[PDB]
Amino acid sequence: GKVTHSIHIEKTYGFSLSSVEEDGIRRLYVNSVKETGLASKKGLKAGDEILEINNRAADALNSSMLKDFLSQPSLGLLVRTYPEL
Repeated sequence: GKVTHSIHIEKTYGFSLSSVEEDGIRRLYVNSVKETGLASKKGLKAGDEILEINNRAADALNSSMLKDFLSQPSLGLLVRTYPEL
C-alpha cells in the first residue's frame, strides 16, 4: 500500500496542488512538480497526497492559508505516496 513521509523544504517550491472533497474530508494532491524545483529535490512526486502542511491537516486549511504557506521561506509537508517500484 501507501507510505507516509515527512518533507521539509527551505528557500517558489516548484509544485502545484489540486483539491477534492468527495468522501467527507477535503484532500490535497500534488498536481505537478518541477523537476529542478525544491519540492521535487526533497522527493515530492506528482500524485502524492498532501496530508498536512506545516503540521495542519489538509481538511483544516483554507485557500488563503495554502497560498500563504507556499509563499513562506520554509515549508513542511506530510505526504502519502506509493513506494517506488
